[PDB]
Amino acid sequence: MTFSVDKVRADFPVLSREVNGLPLAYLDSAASAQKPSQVIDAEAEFYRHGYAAVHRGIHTLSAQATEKMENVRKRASLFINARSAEELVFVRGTTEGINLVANSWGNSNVRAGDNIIISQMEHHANIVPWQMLCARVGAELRVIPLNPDGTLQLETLPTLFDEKTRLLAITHVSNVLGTENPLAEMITLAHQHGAKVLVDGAQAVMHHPVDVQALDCDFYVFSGHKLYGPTGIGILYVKEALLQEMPPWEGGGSMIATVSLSEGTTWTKAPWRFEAGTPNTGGIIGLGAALEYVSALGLNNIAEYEQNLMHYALSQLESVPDLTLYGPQNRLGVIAFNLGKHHAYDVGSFLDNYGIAVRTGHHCAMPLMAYYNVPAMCRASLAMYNTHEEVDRLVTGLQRIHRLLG
Amino acid sequence: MTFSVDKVRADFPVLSREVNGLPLAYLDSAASAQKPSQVIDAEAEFYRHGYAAVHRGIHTLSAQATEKMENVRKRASLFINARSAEELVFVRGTTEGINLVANSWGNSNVRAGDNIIISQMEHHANIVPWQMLCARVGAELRVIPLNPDGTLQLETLPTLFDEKTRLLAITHVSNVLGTENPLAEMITLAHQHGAKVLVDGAQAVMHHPVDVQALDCDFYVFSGHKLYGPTGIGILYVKEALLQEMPPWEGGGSMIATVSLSEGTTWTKAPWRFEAGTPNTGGIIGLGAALEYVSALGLNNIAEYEQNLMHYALSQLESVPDLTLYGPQNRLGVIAFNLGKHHAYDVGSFLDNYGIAVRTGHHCAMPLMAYYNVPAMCRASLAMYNTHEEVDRLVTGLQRIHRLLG
Ligand SMILES: *Cc1c(COP(=O)(O)O)cnc(C)c1O
Ligand SMILES: *Cc1c(COP(=O)(O)O)cnc(C)c1O
Ligand code: NA
Repeated sequence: MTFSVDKVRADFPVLSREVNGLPLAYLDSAASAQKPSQVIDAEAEFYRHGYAAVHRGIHTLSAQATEKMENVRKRASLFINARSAEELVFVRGTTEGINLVANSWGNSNVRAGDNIIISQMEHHANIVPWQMLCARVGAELRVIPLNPDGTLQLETLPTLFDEKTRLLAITHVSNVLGTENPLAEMITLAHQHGAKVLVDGAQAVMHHPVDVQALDCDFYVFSGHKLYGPTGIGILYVKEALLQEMPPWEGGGSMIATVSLSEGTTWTKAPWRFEAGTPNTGGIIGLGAALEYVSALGLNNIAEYEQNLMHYALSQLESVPDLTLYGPQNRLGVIAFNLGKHHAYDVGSFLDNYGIAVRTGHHCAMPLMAYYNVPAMCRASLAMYNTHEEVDRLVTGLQRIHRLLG
Repeated sequence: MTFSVDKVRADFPVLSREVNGLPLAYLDSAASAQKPSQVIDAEAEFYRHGYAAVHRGIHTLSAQATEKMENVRKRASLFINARSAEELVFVRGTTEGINLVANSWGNSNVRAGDNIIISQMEHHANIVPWQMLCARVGAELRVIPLNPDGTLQLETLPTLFDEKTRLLAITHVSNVLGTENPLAEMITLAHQHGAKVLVDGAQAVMHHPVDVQALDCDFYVFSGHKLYGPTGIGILYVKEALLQEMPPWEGGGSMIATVSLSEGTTWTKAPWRFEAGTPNTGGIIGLGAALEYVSALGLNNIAEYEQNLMHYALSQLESVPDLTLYGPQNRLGVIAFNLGKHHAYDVGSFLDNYGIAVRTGHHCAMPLMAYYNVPAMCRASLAMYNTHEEVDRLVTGLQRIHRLLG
């Protein structure tokens, strides 16, 4: 199909690991992705040969490290088709990026009596910062409800948007259900009210091309460690016209223009105004390598392979007795499920005993669990390095668990 | 002396680098330290063989990664002699740790009409968050002034501490002058007023043992990348009795106990309440390795070597014509200087042309520069892997620059 999963897997050293004496089947990339040698080695080589502080130090290594950091900002901006590299801020991850927007933009744009709209499928990262903001300023957090099939009940939007709505904060792809929301249309509607839209893209950017100009979203966030990259780094994109007006959030070195203890302090320009103190330079270098690696494979090639793998898994899972799936038939990336009346914790423990890593619990989406009237679900991630054989192991494992515990 | 600089240098791959065709002399560890292979490789090996999401996932790799992360928290806590591992919070760095205190503790404890005390030698990281807090709540930022020798004018403390003083925020070791402040005594005085004390320890923890119980500081912060460790990780220590009362700062997954869109959200216990979303697990593993590496060398051994190297450099620098040094004779770690009437930028450029990396500019301490009536200084860092020969190269370089540009 162009894509070769065996060639890709050869780049990921963890996929040779054994677990409990058995070949690992790592079906938990939606919690965090494994990293290819190209990414691991790019960061290690930077530490071994090129390391220095950044912030445009006088000397050669610092100047070169600074250039590498800004070149990754440019590469990230092209990856999401931002108009400018200066629309991207380096953060620790999706979570921090949402908190930055909620404090810097939210404190200046959301007032007492206003409302913000989220959905019932959001991850806690795209819930709690908004609850904190609503409590700080006296605003209301409104919620788009779910349908049984895991899609949003969009017929409720006329009831939720009004002349006090300032922001829609919405997931691109559900980390549990795999639902992809109709962002472009939702954003058109939000903008007709003058509301802005933040998109939580943490489960989208690894599965297919993402184009923030076509989406017209006002903010977009994602995390490097889910995009086959190092931990401790993520991206916040903000339209230039908004970002230029935002006040700083964290204060300290590098985000100032002048500091005076008698005349006060002035700030530098965006995006550097939002990056206080020494950045995670090693993580940035590794993120650049991850973007290069993913672009070289091709996100449309990845999307084709993953979609065929997902279709195969859904077909095979029909032969598991008493299996409940949650979410729509066209899901991306993740399959959420429960087996009979067995606790997800026990199902996931048996799968781990078989060498198969899935996630269990509430997946940082307690309101979603409550919608489905369950405390927890299992979740298998089917990423670009996973195989039909691993899917077969999952199915056989569930069949064995059902027979043993029934 | 026990310590062997040649043995230590053999662990640091960057110190073989050439710059401008010449052997690198890296005298800028105070901006960021080089890392030994043990640290680089510990992080790489974790990514190659053990990588998974943390937060106590069901499956083997996640459970083991979670245990490693909490074991590093325990190792860090023993390194600074905290009473408990649960008094330490993982942050990106010193800067973020100060911002966390300034928002979470500062918003709840500093009111209109109150005052906070800093010093004129602080880094911007230990200035700007407090300026932001003072502007948010209507409090006054007071300043301990400098003496000409780079020490604090402690006779002013009776004028600065009063019944409205809530916090002293103070550097352990100046990043420019190398002054070590008399923290234990200053903390006793602050506590007599009921004020708390945050210590900025970013330039202390690599030079000698640090014991927060003996200091009795209420908060202590430092950064991994200056302690021979990866970027993107640092530590905030807070006394348990204070930390347990502090509200969360960043919101999202992992820091909640329950999330409801109708009944609101409750928080988990400290320190995990302060760690929202996926942590920088790779950076944490690397920080654990850096602490192990430093402890194995011995901080009293490091302190002896560095102090002998500093004494040698100060003695040799007497033979540089028209050299101005800033700070006290007993400085740690850094030598700040200007050469004649030459701009620091030009001096540092010639040194870089000789293969010698120093920092130039305001060193994120504009109020300190202004105290000395200069726009900028040069700064040479003399760390545990630097040598007498590198000091000799610095001296010869300055002599050559003086002769060429005079
Ligand atoms: C992972 C995830 C987050 C949180 O990202 P972090 O890297 O943990 O900050 C937010 N939203 C979704 C949909 C996620 O899958
Ligand atoms: C480095 C430094 C800081 C800032 O630390 P980051 O790692 O850049 O956040 C704060 N204070 C002092 C004294 C420093 O040397
Ligand atoms: Na932060």
